[PDB]
Amino acid sequence: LDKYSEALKDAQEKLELAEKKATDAEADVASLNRRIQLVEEELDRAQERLATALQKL
Amino acid sequence: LDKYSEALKDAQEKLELAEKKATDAEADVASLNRRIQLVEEELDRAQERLATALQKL
Repeated sequence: LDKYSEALKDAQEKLELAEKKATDAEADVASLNRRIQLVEEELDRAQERLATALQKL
Repeated sequence: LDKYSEALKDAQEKLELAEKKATDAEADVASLNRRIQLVEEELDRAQERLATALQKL
């Protein structure tokens, strides 16, 4: 029981940690997703501003 | 023993899956970091092209 309980608390700690590796990686990708959405939106707005500047050109 | 063994196979599988999720979340952090950087670089390029188009304008 202790071998499984220990393996379990460790699987659970590893799980909480891995969940946090994922949660933090998720927070980071989410931060990045917000950045890609904002930057890519600016890429497109800059590209649109550019298209506008070029069309105006 | 089974409550813990079962909780363990599940905590352990959840760990492999949380670790996988972390792997994928991190793969996505890295793939997005690459993409965010690509949109930031392309944005800087759109902005440089915009400054250029605007100067040409």
